Amino acid sequence: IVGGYECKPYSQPHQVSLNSGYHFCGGSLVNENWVVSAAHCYKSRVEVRLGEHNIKVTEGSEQFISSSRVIRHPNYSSYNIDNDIMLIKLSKPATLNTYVQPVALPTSCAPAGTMCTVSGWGNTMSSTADSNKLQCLNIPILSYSDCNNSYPGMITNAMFCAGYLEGGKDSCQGDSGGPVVCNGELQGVVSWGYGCAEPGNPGVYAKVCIFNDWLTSTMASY
Ligand SMILES: [Ca+2]
Repeated sequence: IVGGYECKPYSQPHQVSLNSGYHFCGGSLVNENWVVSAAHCYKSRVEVRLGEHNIKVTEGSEQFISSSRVIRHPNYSSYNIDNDIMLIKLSKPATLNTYVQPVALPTSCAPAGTMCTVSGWGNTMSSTADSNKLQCLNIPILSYSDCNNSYPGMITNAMFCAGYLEGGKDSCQGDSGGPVVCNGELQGVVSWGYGCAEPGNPGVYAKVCIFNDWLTSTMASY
């Protein structure tokens, strides 16, 4: 996260770290058994780390749970990074508590100009922010027209842009798969962009609200 601030610890208790020997992507707990992340973060098995603030220090709030299932959206495409959404089933349920709480799936698609929060342990491009401590940033949803204008013909129905076209504030490498929360619901998944925090190149997010039927049907299986 570029141009943000250190989150109040555990103020984003749905935020998880996906780990394969090291942090490589974020995700969001959506109930005690499932995490939503980005398809481009796929690995066939991952360790989900919940209850984190400082991913380098053992704080006593953590739960580390291996995945049992990693499910890419069936129509994920790297041409465009389209349908950039994945479900991770936990091999055992998470214990919900002060530090670990699921975020709700959207009851609507948030409109342009809605202010949201994005968070992660990705690159901060900053001499004073510490990516080891979960970072937070408030970003507004941009219009489809501004989004498409920034990346002509690459913005599909499954994407939205959010952030600041003037630059300086954005999600970045290592934030991928993490949440965009708007009015307390998971509206976005950190997906792609040209660079980070560059003028005219806003962040692009998977648009969770149009995936709800795929998400809930997939989670209904056991
Ligand atoms: Ca920790």
